[PDB]
Amino acid sequence: MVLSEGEWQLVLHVWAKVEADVAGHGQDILIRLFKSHPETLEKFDRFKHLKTEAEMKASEDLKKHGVTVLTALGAILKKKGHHEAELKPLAQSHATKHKIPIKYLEFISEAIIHVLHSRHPGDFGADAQGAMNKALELFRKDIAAKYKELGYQG
Ligand code: HEM
Repeated sequence: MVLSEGEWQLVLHVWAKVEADVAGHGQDILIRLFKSHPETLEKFDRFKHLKTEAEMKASEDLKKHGVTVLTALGAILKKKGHHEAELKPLAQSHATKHKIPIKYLEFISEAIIHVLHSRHPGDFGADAQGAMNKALELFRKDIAAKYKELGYQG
């Protein structure tokens, strides 16, 4: 809810490692999300027809959209919680157009933490993970607040 400057630096130190291969991370994150939570795939009319992990990895539009995800997320994270202006277009389209429940943001957050671990075994330790979780929690909480502002979600 408030992160220390140290936790923010951990988050941004890790994020520079994402920005080194945004496509790879975005792809992996989306695939982890769809594998571990197939219900989220159904929300993508563009991808719902991708079934094996092998198909997802070969979809360049899935990879493109991972880039879309992560660059939007990275913009937010670089604001270190001063992200109201960035969240509202995101909350607006995910509440009202995509109709994404906040719970699915929790799933993709777990997918992010997981993919960060498999792509950075020695870099993503307990501290950075604690920090990244706080930052994604703050993100989720502020998105949820923005949902209710738009009059949405339980
Ligand atoms: C870190 C969390 C997330 C970020 C930063 C993010 C960001 C974005 C962005 C930038 C777009 C493109 C513009 C827009 O439509 O708003 C998008 C589209 C979309 N998002 Fe997300 N999203 C996140 C989580 C999720 C989750 C978990 C789901 C569904 C389970 C979802 C469902 C969708 C859908 C269906 C679209 C339209 C996709 C398409 O055009 O094929 N989002 N998202």
